[PDB]
Amino acid sequence: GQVRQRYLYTDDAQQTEAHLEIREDGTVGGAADQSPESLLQLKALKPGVIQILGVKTSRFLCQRPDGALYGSLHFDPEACSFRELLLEDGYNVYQSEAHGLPLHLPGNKSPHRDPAPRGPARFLPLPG
Repeated sequence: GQVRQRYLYTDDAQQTEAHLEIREDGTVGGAADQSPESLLQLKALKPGVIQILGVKTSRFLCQRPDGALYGSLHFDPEACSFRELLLEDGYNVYQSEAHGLPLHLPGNKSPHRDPAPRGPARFLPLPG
């Protein structure tokens, strides 16, 4: 079970049903329904650290220092690695261990202001 295939879906989408989707252009965001690009290969690097590679785009989902998500052709553990936080409540979350940057979908910066504080999006992986 070194690597598993699962779809990333969060309860935040409850307001607007959507699943994490990776664009071929390397961009990221939600989708109307479960799209092929929503399928991410969950790979385990080191105990507590994992990697995610989209099957459709064959791009490695990595977060930039700014905290934005984007697919990349090359592998970078400093940004393509995340710490898995498993809650007894049955919720799973991902965060970058490099700088402690939280994982979140892009476009969330709709407000004019940009507060430093930011809560991570709870994700519920679904069987691939």
